[PDB]
This record gives sequence, C-alpha cells and structure tokens, in this order.
Amino acid sequence: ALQLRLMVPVTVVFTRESVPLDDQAKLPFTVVHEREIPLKYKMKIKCRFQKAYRRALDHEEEALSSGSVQEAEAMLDEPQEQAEGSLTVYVISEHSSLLPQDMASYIGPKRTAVVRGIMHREAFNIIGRRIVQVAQAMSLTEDVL
Repeated sequence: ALQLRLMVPVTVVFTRESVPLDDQAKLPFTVVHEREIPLKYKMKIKCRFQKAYRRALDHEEEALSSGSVQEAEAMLDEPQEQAEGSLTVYVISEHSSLLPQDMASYIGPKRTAVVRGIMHREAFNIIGRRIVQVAQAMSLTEDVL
C-alpha cells in the first residue's frame, strides 16, 4: 500500500515591477499543486508542486534584463546541494525585452525557466497556472511516469 508522494520543489521568484495587484503588490509565500495519478492497485502516486513565491533579490535584477541566455548564465547557476528535481522560474514584466514580443514563457537548458507576468487584478492565479504549465512541461507530468 505504498503511498508515494512525489514533490517537485519549484522556486517561483518575482522581479520588481512584474506582478502588482490592485491593492497589494507582492508577498513571499508558498502554494501547492497536487495531481494524484489514478492507479488500479493498492499503491498510489501524488505529484506535488511546491511553488515558493518570493520577491526577486537585489542582484537578480542586475543579472536580469540583458538577454535570456546571458541572464541565465549571469544567475551564477547558484551551485547548491541536491538541486536535482528542483525548478526555478523567474517571472518578468509584460514588456520585458528578454522574450521577444509574445513568448509568454521560456525553458532553459537547465532547471531554470523565465515566464511573463501580466500585471492585473489577479496576477497570481493566471501566473500560477502558467507556472504549473511550465513546470509540468519541465518536470513530472503524468506521462513521465
């Protein structure tokens, strides 16, 4: 009856001037996404995404706004321990020069991605859906397993 619960830690990090709402601008909080895969035996699988919304770092803006591959290198790759399976998603403004005109997202040749925020009333639900879409295109969809 093994109750497997696969969780993919994704650090969704928002740049300044990328996701303000009408009354509140930003908050460093956490959301979860569960996508329990149906199985026909006692064992069961739950795919979990732990989105880690937070404000962009002081040096992250410096690294950003240069050109997608350039900034991706400029993040220093942040060498860390047991980073496999984790994702990092940088959220940018609509009129950012990184992705040319209308590409709402971007997937690097690594555990990193860059997505575009759309700056309106919700700004967190549509962004959350884009994050889960890019994450499942980047790690742990239903067809990988």
